Amino acid sequence: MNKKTQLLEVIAALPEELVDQALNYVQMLQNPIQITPGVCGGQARIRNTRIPVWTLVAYRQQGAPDKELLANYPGLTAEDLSAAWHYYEQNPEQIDREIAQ
Amino acid sequence: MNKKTQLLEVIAALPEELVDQALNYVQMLQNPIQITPGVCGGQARIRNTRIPVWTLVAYRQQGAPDKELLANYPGLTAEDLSAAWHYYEQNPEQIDREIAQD
Repeated sequence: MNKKTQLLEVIAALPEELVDQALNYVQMLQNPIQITPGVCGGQARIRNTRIPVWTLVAYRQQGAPDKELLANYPGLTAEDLSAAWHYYEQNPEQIDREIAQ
Repeated sequence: MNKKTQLLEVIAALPEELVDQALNYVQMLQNPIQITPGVCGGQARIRNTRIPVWTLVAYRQQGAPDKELLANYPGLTAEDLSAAWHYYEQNPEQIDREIAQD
């Protein structure tokens, strides 16, 4: 089956008492950045990848344009990069440390 | 204000690549067999109860037929018992340790 359809069909039959937990989970999945202890050292990363935000920032700082970053990592979107850049803006000390270490 | 319609909105906005993950999560949510640290000391239990799988297996192993379990614990369904027996079949060592004194 088509995946979007498969999920609609499941969600349409879901017990009402599970709606809140399902919503909370999918809302979490909407964030392109993920932090997971014991994955990439617990560092913030692009969701379901082994690409830490700081490595993207480091490659940019060393002169990689966005076209090169996206071309290198083929599941990566513009929104992922934009989210990485926003994460850096909100967490500059942490990321600058990761780059230095 | 309607969390069900909000859930519909968020699933429709989900990238293709995350749909399976969400499917698996929801299957876990609906599974008659639940495992979480804060209920039954992290032992496998029947959804919406504090009845561990191990207690149902112990009763079955002493000869309690399904109909007795269902009469005794009117919250349980046949799907719940069937799922308990499948869980035991898949995790026999774990359950047996829970039955044992310790």
